[PDB]
Amino acid sequence: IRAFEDPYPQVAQTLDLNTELEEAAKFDFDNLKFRKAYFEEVHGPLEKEGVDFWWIDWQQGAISKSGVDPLWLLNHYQYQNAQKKHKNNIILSRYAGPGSHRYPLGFSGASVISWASLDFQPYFTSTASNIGYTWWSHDIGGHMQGYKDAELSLRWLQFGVFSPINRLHSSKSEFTSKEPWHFDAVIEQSMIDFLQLRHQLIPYLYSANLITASEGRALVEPLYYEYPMEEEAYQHRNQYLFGEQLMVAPITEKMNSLLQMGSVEVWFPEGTWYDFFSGQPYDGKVSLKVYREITEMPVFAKAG
Amino acid sequence: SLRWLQFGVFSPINRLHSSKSEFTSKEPWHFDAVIEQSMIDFLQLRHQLIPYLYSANLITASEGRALVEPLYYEYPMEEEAYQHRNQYLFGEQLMVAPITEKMNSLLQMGSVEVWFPEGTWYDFFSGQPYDGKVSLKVYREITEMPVFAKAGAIIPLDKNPLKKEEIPSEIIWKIFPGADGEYLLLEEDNETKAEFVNGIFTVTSKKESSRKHTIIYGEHEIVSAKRGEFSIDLNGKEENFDWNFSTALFRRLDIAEISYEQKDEILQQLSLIEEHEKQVAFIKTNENQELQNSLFELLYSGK
Amino acid sequence: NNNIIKFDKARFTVLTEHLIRIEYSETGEFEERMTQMVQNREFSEVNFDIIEKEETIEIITSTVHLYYNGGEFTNASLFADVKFNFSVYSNRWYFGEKSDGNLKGTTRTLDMIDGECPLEDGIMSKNGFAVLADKGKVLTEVGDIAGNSVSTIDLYLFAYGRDYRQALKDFYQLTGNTPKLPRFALGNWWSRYYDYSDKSYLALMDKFTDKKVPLSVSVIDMDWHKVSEVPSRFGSGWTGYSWNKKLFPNPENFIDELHQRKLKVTLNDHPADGIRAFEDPYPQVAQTLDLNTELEEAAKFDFDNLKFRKAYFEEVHGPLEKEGVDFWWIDWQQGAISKSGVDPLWLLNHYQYQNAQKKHKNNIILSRYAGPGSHRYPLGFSGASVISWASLDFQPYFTSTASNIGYTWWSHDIGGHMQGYKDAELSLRWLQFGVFSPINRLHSSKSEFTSKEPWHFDAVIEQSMIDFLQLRHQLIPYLYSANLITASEGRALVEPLYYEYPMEEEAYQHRNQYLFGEQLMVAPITEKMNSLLQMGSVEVWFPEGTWYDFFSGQPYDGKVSLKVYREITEMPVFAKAGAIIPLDKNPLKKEEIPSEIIWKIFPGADGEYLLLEEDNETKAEFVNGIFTVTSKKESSRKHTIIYGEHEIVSAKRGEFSIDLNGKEENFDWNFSTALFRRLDIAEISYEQKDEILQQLSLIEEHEKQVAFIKTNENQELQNSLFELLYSGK
Ligand SMILES: OC[C@H]1O[C@H](O[C@@H]2[C@@H](O)[C@@H](O)O[C@H](CO)[C@H]2O)[C@H](O)[C@@H](O)[C@@H]1O
Ligand SMILES: OC[C@H]1O[C@H](O[C@@H]2[C@@H](O)[C@@H](O)O[C@H](CO)[C@H]2O)[C@H](O)[C@@H](O)[C@@H]1O
Repeated sequence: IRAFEDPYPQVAQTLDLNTELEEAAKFDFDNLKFRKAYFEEVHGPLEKEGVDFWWIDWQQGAISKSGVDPLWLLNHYQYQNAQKKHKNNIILSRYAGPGSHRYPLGFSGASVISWASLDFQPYFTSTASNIGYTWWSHDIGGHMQGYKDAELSLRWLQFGVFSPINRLHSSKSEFTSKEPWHFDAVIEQSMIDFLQLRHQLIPYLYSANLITASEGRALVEPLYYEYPMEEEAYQHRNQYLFGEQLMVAPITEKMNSLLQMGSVEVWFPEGTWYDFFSGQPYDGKVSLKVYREITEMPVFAKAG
Repeated sequence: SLRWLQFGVFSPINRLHSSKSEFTSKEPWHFDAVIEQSMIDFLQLRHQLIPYLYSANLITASEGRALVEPLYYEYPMEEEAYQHRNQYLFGEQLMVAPITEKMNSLLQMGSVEVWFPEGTWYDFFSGQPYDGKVSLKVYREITEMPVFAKAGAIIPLDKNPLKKEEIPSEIIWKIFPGADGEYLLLEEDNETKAEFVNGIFTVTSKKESSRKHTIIYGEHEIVSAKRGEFSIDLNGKEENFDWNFSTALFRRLDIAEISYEQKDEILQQLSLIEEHEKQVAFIKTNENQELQNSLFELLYSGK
Repeated sequence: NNNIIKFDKARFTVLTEHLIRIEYSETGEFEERMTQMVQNREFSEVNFDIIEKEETIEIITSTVHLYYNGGEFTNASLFADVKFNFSVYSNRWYFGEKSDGNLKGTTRTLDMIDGECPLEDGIMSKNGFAVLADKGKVLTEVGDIAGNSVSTIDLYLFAYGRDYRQALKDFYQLTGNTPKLPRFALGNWWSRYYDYSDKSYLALMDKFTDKKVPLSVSVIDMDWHKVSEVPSRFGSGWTGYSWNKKLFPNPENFIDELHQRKLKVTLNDHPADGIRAFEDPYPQVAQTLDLNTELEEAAKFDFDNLKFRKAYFEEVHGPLEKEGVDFWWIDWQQGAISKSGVDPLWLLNHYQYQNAQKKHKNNIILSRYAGPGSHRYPLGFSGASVISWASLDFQPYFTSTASNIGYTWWSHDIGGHMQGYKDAELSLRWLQFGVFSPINRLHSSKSEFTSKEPWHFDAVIEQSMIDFLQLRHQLIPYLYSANLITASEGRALVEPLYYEYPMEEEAYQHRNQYLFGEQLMVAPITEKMNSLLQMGSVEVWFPEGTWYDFFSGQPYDGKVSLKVYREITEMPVFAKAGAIIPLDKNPLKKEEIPSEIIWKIFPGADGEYLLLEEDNETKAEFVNGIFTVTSKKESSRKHTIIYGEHEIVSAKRGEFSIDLNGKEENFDWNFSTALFRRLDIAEISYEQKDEILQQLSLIEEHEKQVAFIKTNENQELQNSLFELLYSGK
């Protein structure tokens, strides 16, 4: 909190700063008086204007005199402080090491906008369950740099809708808005359909959320949680269970223009499986390349 | 399919036809929503052009002038009139340069090298201007076709192309500002002269009728559904189309499948650099050679 | 001591508003002695503010907040925020951590480097701060190594923002200014790793004369001494201090012959095997150092040892200096190991440079870079670069970036040293760069195939190399004046563009582009020509203003980034409107200072040039079209004036003024002539040549000429034709 800030006079009084030398209240989350002034006199007036929760966007390193990562101090203390004004409140912040699942939500940050980034992200998300960090929020469509491809944006939103959190976000570019009507009529309508589907899924998501909290079961599981002895459960990195009733195989590669369809190799466990959208059936157990138009996503449900 | 229909609409006859395949129907709704809507728009445009076509037809029959002329009929001594095989005059008021090559996916636009004869030319759809004489690569999205009109062009259009009626009950007179012009609309049982002289637009006919005339002067509808012969002074009215460099630049950068850093730098630099010659020098450094030509078309129109 | 603050075990010295010394001492004693790096901590008093509490201290200057929270220096206890917004969150220094932004400095050598190598940091940062750690030994008042500093951490925080020239000036105040070079150092040097005889060396020097190539320096490489004649029991012949008597039967006579030709003479010295029992000076060194001669005990190289250094200077170098050796080429490649912990290369450069001043005023060495402050011992010797386009393409960037750690007299092997591959165009481009570099020393490997003699090459390459070699001597007045400005004002001859244009992004995007003195901007071509154009090219950033090609007068309107094309015989060098460049009219003439100066004036603006010389200062002023020349002292010097294209005044003596408002401002350079020449040399279709010449002649409107070239299927030909249209606009 530097001397030009609206809260500076109050913080300066609380922390006995030299206002005529414009002494800054430097960031110091090791310091109880700094933390109290930050929550009460910096955040407090903004919460009184109606701010519901904090997006902690920390990128300035792991250094403190205590040896505790400032990101851990922020997530631990801000998450606790957030519970004062709202029941079951959240933060939005980067991962701060094992146990930092206690401070949801995860914020993965400034991914490069590319097919390669999207192709990593389902694997990244399900693998995080292996250290109990089950509420990653990715920038849906990618954050910055990279390149334009409306199909990439649409595939990324498909994944997002079947991810822990569906937060559309972008860079300072005039050219990277995630608004559906940025794109052509086909892309726009498909994005609107998937965005509506996210809200249709809130009952299922909220029920899974209460199961994470009470039973320690992740919403997104790698295949090997359910099928630990099946070699194929270790060979489909981007394939996952989504709650207990759905199995997702996002398409994360640009379509084959000769087919006008993208594809992904799906492992179907034993049993009869149905495409969640079309009812197309599949007899497990089998590994089978599946093809979808850019407007359609491979999501499957078992008989029953 | 869409590029072929664009050409067809600006050809002597617009007959959709196909093979015995289950897969080759020319129905617009065979295709996706973007292609369908564009095909419907071009199919409606064909019927808007029937007055112009029927008048040209009577000129073929009576005067021996083709509807579709190679450039060298009008410009026999211009070498460039022999170097643009697919470019043609369509009646006396329009010049067509169909795009007949698959789009460049990095630009999301197709292109054609256009020869612009001497004079000031306007895109018939957008009003984008071009100073002739020049040979210039022009870029269009798959939904847009290069069709051009000179300053002073007057093109009649059927206002009600869906309406079943032997002759139009309403004509739109589309006028391109910047020069005098004239158009004679020959019909089954009439002749109607539209004259544009020192900014005065006059419509007269051999026989009287209940036909309602609409006037569009550049961008703006000036007269709606006026009956009978009349004259209106357009010297007072806005000559300029809305088409502007900045809007067109943003749209081309926005659709392009290129790096966002390149989009940001081009938009910033072309906004900041004031001198036209230095804007051209900036785009001359671009590593994408086709993007250079696309940006050069916008700078040439905005010069 | 107002500018000195102690807190806990630390000491802070506010040297300038933008420079703070930071020390730690366990013993509570802090270091006042000079170090290998630091020669002077006397700076004028400055104002700053302190916030001192029980547990913390904050020092506040116009540009930085320095914080210390007590205890040992860590990334948490010692850190600084700059008062700039050049970045969003790279504005904080943490002790012991790296931040983004450093514009780099230099490195020891280009030995064995093909193209790029990593550089050390310099004191310049785009984000406005840099830390220079002093890890060196303390010196005595006379400059011997005294041992370890009592300041066990000793740092300099630079917070100059993008005032790079002031950062460098204050670095020279802290570490000592660069000394003046002698004028001879700025001419052409001849060198080759080749077993010349006295006879064949003098024959080559006389061939240079016959060929109209001026030289200032005759280097004799290691085959001057015994090599194959060294018995293998002693190790190799690499180190030597004994003339090969077959090649040099009378060394003093041979050096007298080079001196009669007005050449300065240096010998290669490989010091690392010291003075072994076969050497001519060994009996004297053995006596001085009490060596066991019957066991042939070697005087091993030991620059930590005062008696070794004295025997080296007095009894090894001394007899060779008496034969006429003018200065030493120290060629050290055998590592950084000594019992003192001081790099032997630093000991050599420090002590040899000092020793060189005994027999010659403003004498030099030639040696590799020995770390920050080693600018005090010019000249830099970059060494054994690989002969390649990649090496040449690195070298302008390398040279201008070195100014960021104050090391402004790099001498590169012009044309590259060794290995690599033959390409006469590479050799010619490398010489073009060399002529516009700090030092122009031709040198090569032991290959029979790598001589840099111009007449090694074909008649076209030979004539161009001769022309550039003559141009180097024409530029000696300009170089010598810039040299005196380095020594007195701390301004580098070669500056990166961002010294003059710190806020222009394009000044950071033209790595090989540089200012050369204050009147010229150089963009060397460092890529093989496009055979379809028969021209090489480089993207040039033209700052605001009107610029002229220094050779052709081709004009360019800044600000613009523009690809420029030149034949292999021509180099992109530019001067602003109002530039005044002195040239020696008689570059082949042997004379201590020019008897005649050409004043080359670029029309279109006011200008000024100060020619600093050994015993004079001469001011050329161009103000409202009036050109005036005045000097402190009078002389018989004859002044020639060239105003744009035309010689206005020939060989006029004394001070004078001439009005040039009446005279032709325009160069002859014209679009049509240049277009014809580019089309004529191009290896393209004659139908294309015909069409381009016809269309560009017929089309009147500039915008439509550009539209015509925009349709060309040859993308590089478009850019070449666009350069001509831009200049002709
Ligand atoms: O708050 C603005 C954004 O800040 C962070 O991302 C920055 C990014 O958008 C761009 O400006 O680059 C910098 C340097 O890499 C990033 O720090 C957050 O990650 C982002 O979510 C914000 O929108
Ligand atoms: O004194 C002879 C040369 O020695 C050094 O370069 C050597 C080089 O020419 C070749 O022989 O390879 C060795 C091993 O890499 C180098 O040490 C100097 O760098 C050079 O300037 C001399 O001419």
